[PDB]
Amino acid sequence: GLMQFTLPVRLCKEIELFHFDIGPFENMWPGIFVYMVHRSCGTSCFELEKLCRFIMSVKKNYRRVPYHNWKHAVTVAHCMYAILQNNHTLFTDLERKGLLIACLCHDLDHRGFSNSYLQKFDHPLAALYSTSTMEQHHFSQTVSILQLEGHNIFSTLSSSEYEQVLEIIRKAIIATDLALYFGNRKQLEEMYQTGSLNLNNQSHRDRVIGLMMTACDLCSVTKLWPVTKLTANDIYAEFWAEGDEMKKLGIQPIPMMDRDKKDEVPQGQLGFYNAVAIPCYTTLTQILPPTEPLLKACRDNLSQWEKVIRGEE
Ligand SMILES: CCOc1ccccc1-c1ccc(-c2nc3ccc(F)cc3c(N[C@H](C)C(=O)O)c2C#N)cc1
Ligand SMILES: [Cl-]
Ligand SMILES: [Mg+2]
Ligand SMILES: [Zn+2]
Repeated sequence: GLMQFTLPVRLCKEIELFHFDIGPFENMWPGIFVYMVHRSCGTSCFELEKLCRFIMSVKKNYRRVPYHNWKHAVTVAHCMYAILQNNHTLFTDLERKGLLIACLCHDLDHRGFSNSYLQKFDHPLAALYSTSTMEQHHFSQTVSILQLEGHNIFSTLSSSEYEQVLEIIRKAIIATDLALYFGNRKQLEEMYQTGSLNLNNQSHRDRVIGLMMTACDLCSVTKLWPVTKLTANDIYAEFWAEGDEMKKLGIQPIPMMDRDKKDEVPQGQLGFYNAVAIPCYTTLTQILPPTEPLLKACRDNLSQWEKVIRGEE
């Protein structure tokens, strides 16, 4: 337990900043996550042997898809770490524990296909889970992995704390369903503006955690431009294959997933930054001022997308 995980100097410093990229060395991503848990939560929050075994079963259960893979899991967990570390005093011991795990597990056993495509294919998961289809499956997958022998990192929690953390994680993971984002941010905006927002109201905490989850999930848009751009290529690798699969079912895909509408990528990013990303980080900055660097980074990458369109790159 006197076994403080460390990183090389450049990582030890940059990991603290919102725009840290976890880099291309797959084998360093568990260490980076353990570092983040130990700093965010303590060396005491999880039995190391159980946490490492959990991490490795989570990793095994992410597929080798272009975007919705283990690198995304660990990237989304890093963003949550940076929030939790810039707003240390706002969050319960159970929230700091649960949310880092929520993020790591939030896309477990993703197949590189949208809730839409599952429903149009008529996949058994769309019959088991009518809305937030993949999101309910990811939560299901997380509980299953916690139920494996030697995997229950929540072992030491009381019957109460255990049901609380699983409930934080369940709401956390459901909130990553972007179809639910729009409603949640409208409600948080109005509540903030009418001065009615109350972090003592569990229902309100839930909504705020929901926005954090969206903000971590979308955090490719707050990175250095070359990360933002090279992640977008991975994103279109999934979207276009899905469009191909839609076409095989006899269905015109939406332009966002039609590789024949490549030419319009810059404009679609602009719409997304305006419709989702900018409002998401704007509202998050309002409620959690120290998350301002996410908003500014997003605005910078909006501006790089504008430059693409103007053929200045
Ligand atoms: C949804 C999650 O995706 C992400 C996550 C992170 C960063 C970025 C993304 C991401 C992925 C794709 C887009 C996108 N690409 C297109 C490419 C061509 C095209 F014709 C249309 C679109 C397009 N449609 C615009 C919006 C419309 O017509 O409403 C969109 C949209 N939205 C924008 C952002
Ligand atoms: Cl598959
Ligand atoms: Mg997801
Ligand atoms: Zn995700």
